[PDB]
Order: sequence, then C-alpha cells, then structure tokens
Amino acid sequence: STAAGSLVEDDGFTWDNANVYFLLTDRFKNGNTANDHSYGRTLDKDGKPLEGWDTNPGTFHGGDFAGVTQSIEEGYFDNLGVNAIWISAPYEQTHGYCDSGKGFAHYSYHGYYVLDYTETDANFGTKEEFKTLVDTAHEHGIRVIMDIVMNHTGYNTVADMEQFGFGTLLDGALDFKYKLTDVGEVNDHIDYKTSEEDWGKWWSNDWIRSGLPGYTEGAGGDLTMSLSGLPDFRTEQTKDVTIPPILKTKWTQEGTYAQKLAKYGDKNTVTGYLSTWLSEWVREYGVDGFRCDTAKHVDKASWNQLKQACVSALREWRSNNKGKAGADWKEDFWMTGEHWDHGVGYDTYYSEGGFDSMINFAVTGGGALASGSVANTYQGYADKINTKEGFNVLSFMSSHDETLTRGDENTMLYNAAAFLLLPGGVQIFYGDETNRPLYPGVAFDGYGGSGHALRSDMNWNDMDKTLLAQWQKVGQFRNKHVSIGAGANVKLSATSGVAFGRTYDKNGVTDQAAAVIGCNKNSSVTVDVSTLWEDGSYVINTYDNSSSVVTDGKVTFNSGVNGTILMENA
Repeated sequence: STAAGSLVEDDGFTWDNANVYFLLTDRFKNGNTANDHSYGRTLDKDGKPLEGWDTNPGTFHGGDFAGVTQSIEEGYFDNLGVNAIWISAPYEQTHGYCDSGKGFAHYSYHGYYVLDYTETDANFGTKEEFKTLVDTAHEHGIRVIMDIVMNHTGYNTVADMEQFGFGTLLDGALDFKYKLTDVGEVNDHIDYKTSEEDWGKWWSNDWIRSGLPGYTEGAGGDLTMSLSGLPDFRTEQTKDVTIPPILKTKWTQEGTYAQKLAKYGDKNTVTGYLSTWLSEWVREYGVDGFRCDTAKHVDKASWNQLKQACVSALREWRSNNKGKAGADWKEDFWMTGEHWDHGVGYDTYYSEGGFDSMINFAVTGGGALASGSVANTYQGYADKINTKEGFNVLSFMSSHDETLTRGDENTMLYNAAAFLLLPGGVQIFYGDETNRPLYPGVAFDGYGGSGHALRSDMNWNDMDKTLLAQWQKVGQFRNKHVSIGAGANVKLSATSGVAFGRTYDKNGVTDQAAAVIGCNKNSSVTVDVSTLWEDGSYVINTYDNSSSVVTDGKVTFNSGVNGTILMENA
C-alpha cells in the first residue's frame, strides 16, 4: 500500500512529520495588486478601492497566489522548514461577503465558501498563477494542502447572486458590495426563502441539503447537519444528478460549459462529481492533499470515495506530468479531517473515512505543553500515533478558529519549542513565528468561533525577529527530522526543564532525534540521551550549531539565550 504516511518520499517528506504552515492566502502578501479588483470585491461604484479595504478584518486585504508565490520565492517557508502549505481553498470562492456579525464584511478571505470547484478565485489568481503557485510549491517541495470543503457550500452573497442571478437579492443589496464596515445588515437584503426556482439556480436540491426552499435539510447531527448554517452537500446520496443550475449558468456565461460536460458528463453522484471536480485539481495540477474541513459532518463512505477518486486522479496526474515537479511523488493523496476536539485515538475516520490524519486539539493553549505535563504528552502521543499505520494526527496550538497564543517572550520562545516538537504533524498557523498579534478591534472570537481575532493581517512590518529565529531554528530542525513526528518518544533525564528523545524505524526511514525544552539559560544542560545515543554520538544543537558529545548518557550543551536545545544526531 501507498496510503499517505506509509513511506518516506524521495525528498524526505512524510505526512507523519507534516509541518503544515496554514496561511490564509488573503492575509499573506498581496503580491499582485491587480487581483484586489477581482469580481468587483474591494471597489466602489467608480472602481476605486474603498478606503479601509486593506485594514478591515474580514475584507480581502488582497493576499494572492502571486504573493504566496513571492513568499515562497522569498523562501519565507523555507526558512521556517515548512513542508506543507495549507492554503485557503484555491478554487473559485464565493465572490462577495457575508455579515461577520462583528460588523465588518466577511469576504470569504479564508477560502472555505466555495462557488466553483472548477475555477480559481480571480483574487487569488488565474489557474496559471495557481499552476505557477503549485508548481512553485512543488518546485520548493512544499506539499500544497488544498483545504477543501466537501461538507458545505459557501454562503450566498450579493456579488454572486447578482452575477449568476441565483437566489433573490433585495433592493440595495448591491450597495453593500461597496461597504467594509457596519455590514451586518447585508443579509437583511438576501432573501433565503421566497422561491425554489431562484434558489433552484443555486446548486440543486439534489446537490444541497439546507434551509433553502427545497434543498431539504439533512436528517440530523454530524453527517447530515448544516454546520454553521453552511448548506451541506448531499454526499450521502447515491442518486445520479446533473451539473448544478448555478453551473449551467456560470459555464454558459463563460464558454467552457460544453468542454466541461464532455469532461465530466451529465450524470454522476454528488460525491462522484465532487470527486471528479475536486480530483480534477489533483488530475490537472497535482495538488498533494486535502485538509477536509469539518470531516465530522459528512459520511465517511462519501469521504472514502473522494480519497479513492483523488487517489485515482493523482495517479492520472502523476501519469500525465511525468518529470513535472511532483509527478514522481508516491504517497497517495493525503486526506486529513478537522474533527473538532479530536484527541489521539484510532477511530473509523481512518477506516470508514479512509482519512490518513485528524487534527488533534488537545495541544490548544499549550496546556499539554506546560513543563509540568509535556513530559508525558510526548509519550501519550508517540505510543498511540507512531505505532498504528493509517493513524496520524495534526497537532496545533493556534488556528483560524481556536486560539492565538500570546504571552511573555519566554512563553512564546518556550511554547515555540514545546509545540513544534510534538509527535505527529504540526500546524504552524501563520504569524505565530512572528508574534503576529490579534487584530486591534472587535473582541476575541476563537475557541471555534469565527476566529477573526486570530486572522489579523500578517504583520510583515513588525516581525519579531527573535521569536522568528526560534520558530525558524525549531521548524528547520523538525523538518529535517521526520522522527519528530513519526518517531517513538523516549523520555530523557535532564538537569532542568524537560527532555525527550525520539526514534523512527519504518520504511527504511531509520531516524532518531532529541531535544531539551526550557533548560535554564546559558548553561550546561547535562541531559541523559543514553536511550537514543551511545556515548560517542554527537548531537548537534541545531539552535546554534554547538556540538557536545554524549558522556555517560548525558550531553553538555550550552542552553543559550532561550534555553532550548535541538539535539540532532550529527
């Protein structure tokens, strides 16, 4: 089998050691200022950008594939040792905005609110720039995790419902398109009820379960609930359907309609289409994996097909593009589910769902990383995850929905080490490396809320170079050492703080690595690594490239300014 996380790829990547830079594309660099224009988003009635457009915390600041590309070209990620980029979904989002309720326009900047799995969002860019991006990413060896949604559609928005004539826009809806702030009224202009035919032009009842007229809601919680009021794809359903009415409309405003049908055909299951269209991105550009949003909320059987489709598609793409960047990769199409508050433990997502990975919430807020506990946290995870194939997690301590962890320089320094050293994958949410603050503005909204507090603009002006160094040094260390995610934890004895080792021995991966966290500064740590390393082994403390041979099991590194020691085998 080639199930994602069952070999090490030629370049040393494995989904067991995923270091996933989750970036909201809008919030990274606006690398092409023309994109801000796309679909008339940020502009007024004259086509001039609205005054606050780049500051309003839910408008598109304009971050784009090109500026992500520039970030890659700059090697920002490469300095962090990131090996997967989880972009906000690249397919064409909902053009307009929904009411954030915190008063500002929530423009879909985050890339969940799908409009068309076949097209790119012109604010992120063309397919060519996307092709360029994924080629750039694959050129850098960064896996593009596409952050797809198969659960739910985007919300309907004025700009779409204008452009595609679906649903009902009431009078003055359009003017809201020209507003950044005090836009909670916006939905009062969108009529979710009066006609099944206007909404009939949106997806279809055979495609959506929702409160929309027709569109019958799903039976109950989890696999059939409209999470956050997002309309939910009837991926449960084996019924054959057409292309959705909105996409009859869209593709006929364009010309490609007839080409597409000749590619998809008129009849499939919703899963089979969504398989088809989503796996087309895999079929066309070779996207490496999906973070499945809300995996808890649609049928694991339907999630099962999708992987096999995207498995099938990536095989095709890898057949077409032979010698393209990433045509030769071998791990099957990796799929991770955001089961909310998932711990560590083998469950049917890895079997019914065919998921390779689940997002592990137990690390949120660093509570598991407190020096009074983190010793055992690394044991509890490595035993569970790194012993069961097809079993993995993606640990995170900040996210677009949960928390954004801030405190004393030492706590950021400390949690930076204590966090990224976790077994399994880790999610570097953007700007944690930089001390990116919460946005000055409407009060905090994490813990599974809209997380706008967490999604402030990337503070490129003010990068906390010292904290950056920490996340760079630790992140590069993690990236090089697959055992950090994939290896069995051995607890180690140290003079101060906490220490551990890890071994990994599968698929020839044959890797082992250690660390010490929070050791008292500028001082000889004397940590017993005898369980990893025989006493002639050299650690290199990759925090500063200092070297200290083991002695009677101990190594005697200077703990340096931040008391963090990143102890690879030389």
